[PDB]
Amino acid sequence: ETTTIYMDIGDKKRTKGDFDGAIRAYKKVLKADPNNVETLLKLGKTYMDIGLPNDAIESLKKFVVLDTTSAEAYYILGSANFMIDEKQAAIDALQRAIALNTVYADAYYKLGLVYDSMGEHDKAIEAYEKTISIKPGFIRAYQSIGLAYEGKGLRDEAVKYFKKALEKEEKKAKY
Ligand SMILES: [Cl-]
Repeated sequence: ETTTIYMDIGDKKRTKGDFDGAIRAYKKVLKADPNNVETLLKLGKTYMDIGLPNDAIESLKKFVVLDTTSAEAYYILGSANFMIDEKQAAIDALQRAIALNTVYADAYYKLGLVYDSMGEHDKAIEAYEKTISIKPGFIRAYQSIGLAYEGKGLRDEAVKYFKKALEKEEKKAKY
Protein backbone atom coordinates (compact mmCIF):
# COMPACT_ATOMS: atom_id res chain seq x y z
CA GLU A 1 0.00 0.00 0.00
CA THR A 2 2.82 2.46 0.90
CA THR A 3 4.09 1.92 -2.65
CA THR A 4 0.73 2.82 -4.30
CA ILE A 5 -0.11 5.74 -1.96
CA TYR A 6 3.23 7.48 -2.31
CA MET A 7 3.79 6.75 -5.97
CA ASP A 8 0.44 8.41 -6.65
CA ILE A 9 1.25 11.40 -4.35
CA GLY A 10 4.60 11.78 -6.13
CA ASP A 11 3.14 11.74 -9.69
CA LYS A 12 0.60 14.37 -8.66
CA LYS A 13 3.36 16.60 -7.33
CA ARG A 14 5.64 16.04 -10.37
CA THR A 15 2.65 16.88 -12.71
CA LYS A 16 2.19 20.23 -10.86
CA GLY A 17 5.93 20.90 -11.10
CA ASP A 18 6.51 20.38 -7.37
CA PHE A 19 9.68 18.33 -8.16
CA ASP A 20 11.14 18.46 -4.58
CA GLY A 21 7.86 17.23 -3.27
CA ALA A 22 7.63 14.43 -5.86
CA ILE A 23 11.16 13.36 -4.91
CA ARG A 24 10.20 13.10 -1.26
CA ALA A 25 7.19 10.94 -2.12
CA TYR A 26 9.26 8.72 -4.44
CA LYS A 27 11.98 8.38 -1.83
CA LYS A 28 9.35 7.18 0.58
CA VAL A 29 8.32 4.41 -1.90
CA LEU A 30 11.84 3.29 -2.31
CA LYS A 31 12.34 3.13 1.48
CA ALA A 32 9.87 0.22 1.65
CA ASP A 33 10.40 -1.10 -1.87
CA PRO A 34 14.00 -0.30 -2.92
CA ASN A 35 13.68 -2.36 -6.09
CA ASN A 36 10.61 -0.50 -7.43
CA VAL A 37 11.60 0.06 -11.09
CA GLU A 38 8.70 2.33 -11.92
CA THR A 39 9.72 4.78 -9.14
CA LEU A 40 13.43 4.48 -10.01
CA LEU A 41 12.56 5.74 -13.46
CA LYS A 42 10.28 8.47 -12.25
CA LEU A 43 12.94 9.60 -9.69
CA GLY A 44 15.62 9.61 -12.37
CA LYS A 45 13.53 11.76 -14.70
CA THR A 46 12.70 14.13 -11.89
CA TYR A 47 16.33 14.52 -10.99
CA MET A 48 16.98 15.37 -14.69
CA ASP A 49 14.15 17.96 -14.40
CA ILE A 50 15.92 19.75 -11.48
CA GLY A 51 19.39 19.68 -13.03
CA LEU A 52 20.93 16.81 -11.04
CA PRO A 53 21.98 14.36 -13.76
CA ASN A 54 24.49 12.44 -11.63
CA ASP A 55 21.66 11.51 -9.18
CA ALA A 56 19.46 10.69 -12.22
CA ILE A 57 22.23 8.34 -13.49
CA GLU A 58 22.40 6.59 -10.15
CA SER A 59 18.68 5.96 -10.11
CA LEU A 60 18.60 4.87 -13.78
CA LYS A 61 21.52 2.53 -13.20
CA LYS A 62 19.59 0.87 -10.43
CA PHE A 63 16.60 0.49 -12.76
CA VAL A 64 18.66 -1.12 -15.54
CA VAL A 65 20.13 -3.71 -13.18
CA LEU A 66 16.65 -4.83 -12.13
CA ASP A 67 14.98 -4.53 -15.57
CA THR A 68 17.65 -4.88 -18.17
CA THR A 69 15.41 -5.05 -21.22
CA SER A 70 13.69 -1.62 -21.12
CA ALA A 71 14.90 0.31 -24.14
CA GLU A 72 13.32 3.40 -22.65
CA ALA A 73 15.41 3.20 -19.47
CA TYR A 74 18.60 2.96 -21.55
CA TYR A 75 17.48 5.92 -23.67
CA ILE A 76 16.95 8.01 -20.55
CA LEU A 77 20.26 6.85 -19.04
CA GLY A 78 21.90 7.84 -22.28
CA SER A 79 20.31 11.24 -22.16
CA ALA A 80 21.40 11.79 -18.57
CA ASN A 81 24.98 10.87 -19.50
CA PHE A 82 24.82 13.39 -22.31
CA MET A 83 23.85 16.09 -19.86
CA ILE A 84 27.18 15.64 -18.00
CA ASP A 85 29.29 15.27 -21.21
CA GLU A 86 29.91 11.57 -20.71
CA LYS A 87 29.66 11.09 -24.43
CA GLN A 88 30.82 7.54 -24.80
CA ALA A 89 28.66 6.46 -21.80
CA ALA A 90 25.71 8.12 -23.68
CA ILE A 91 26.62 6.20 -26.85
CA ASP A 92 26.83 2.93 -25.05
CA ALA A 93 23.41 3.33 -23.38
CA LEU A 94 21.77 4.52 -26.59
CA GLN A 95 23.28 1.56 -28.48
CA ARG A 96 21.69 -0.75 -25.91
CA ALA A 97 18.34 1.02 -26.36
CA ILE A 98 18.68 0.41 -30.10
CA ALA A 99 19.68 -3.21 -29.68
CA LEU A 100 16.60 -3.74 -27.49
CA ASN A 101 14.36 -1.95 -30.02
CA THR A 102 15.92 -1.50 -33.45
CA VAL A 103 12.92 0.68 -34.47
CA TYR A 104 13.38 3.08 -31.58
CA ALA A 105 13.29 6.44 -33.47
CA ASP A 106 13.99 8.65 -30.46
CA ALA A 107 17.13 6.65 -29.56
CA TYR A 108 18.57 7.00 -33.07
CA TYR A 109 17.91 10.71 -33.05
CA LYS A 110 19.61 11.24 -29.72
CA LEU A 111 22.50 9.14 -30.83
CA GLY A 112 22.88 11.54 -33.82
CA LEU A 113 22.89 14.54 -31.43
CA VAL A 114 25.62 12.86 -29.36
CA TYR A 115 27.66 12.17 -32.52
CA ASP A 116 27.20 15.77 -33.70
CA SER A 117 28.54 17.08 -30.37
CA MET A 118 31.67 14.89 -30.75
CA GLY A 119 32.42 16.29 -34.22
CA GLU A 120 31.32 13.02 -35.78
CA HIS A 121 29.03 14.53 -38.33
CA ASP A 122 28.96 11.61 -40.81
CA LYS A 123 27.81 9.14 -38.11
CA ALA A 124 25.34 11.87 -36.93
CA ILE A 125 23.83 12.12 -40.45
CA GLU A 126 23.47 8.34 -40.56
CA ALA A 127 21.78 8.21 -37.20
CA TYR A 128 19.38 10.98 -38.37
CA GLU A 129 18.65 9.13 -41.64
CA LYS A 130 17.82 6.02 -39.57
CA THR A 131 15.42 8.03 -37.46
CA ILE A 132 13.53 9.22 -40.55
CA SER A 133 13.52 5.68 -41.97
CA ILE A 134 11.52 4.67 -38.85
CA LYS A 135 9.34 7.80 -38.55
CA PRO A 136 9.32 9.76 -41.83
CA GLY A 137 7.54 12.53 -39.98
CA PHE A 138 10.32 13.10 -37.47
CA ILE A 139 10.85 16.81 -38.30
CA ARG A 140 13.92 17.47 -36.14
CA ALA A 141 15.85 14.72 -37.97
CA TYR A 142 15.37 16.50 -41.31
CA GLN A 143 16.35 19.77 -39.63
CA SER A 144 19.47 18.30 -37.99
CA ILE A 145 20.62 16.69 -41.31
CA GLY A 146 20.06 20.10 -42.90
CA LEU A 147 22.24 21.74 -40.34
CA ALA A 148 24.89 18.91 -40.58
CA TYR A 149 25.02 19.67 -44.28
CA GLU A 150 25.45 23.39 -43.62
CA GLY A 151 28.40 22.40 -41.46
CA LYS A 152 29.84 20.51 -44.45
CA GLY A 153 29.33 23.50 -46.80
CA LEU A 154 26.71 21.47 -48.77
CA ARG A 155 24.31 24.38 -48.66
CA ASP A 156 21.94 23.35 -51.46
CA GLU A 157 21.62 19.85 -50.00
CA ALA A 158 20.96 21.54 -46.57
CA VAL A 159 18.14 23.64 -48.17
CA LYS A 160 16.52 20.48 -49.58
CA TYR A 161 16.33 19.09 -46.05
CA PHE A 162 15.01 22.42 -44.64
CA LYS A 163 12.26 22.45 -47.25
CA LYS A 164 11.43 18.86 -46.49
CA ALA A 165 11.21 19.70 -42.75
CA LEU A 166 8.84 22.58 -43.63
CA GLU A 167 6.66 20.32 -45.77
CA LYS A 168 6.33 17.98 -42.80
CA GLU A 169 5.57 20.88 -40.42
CA GLU A 170 2.80 22.10 -42.77
CA LYS A 171 1.22 18.61 -43.07
CA LYS A 172 1.19 18.31 -39.32
CA ALA A 173 -0.33 21.79 -38.81
CA LYS A 174 -3.11 21.08 -41.27
CA TYR A 175 -4.46 18.31 -38.96
CL1 LIG B 1 31.84 10.81 -38.40
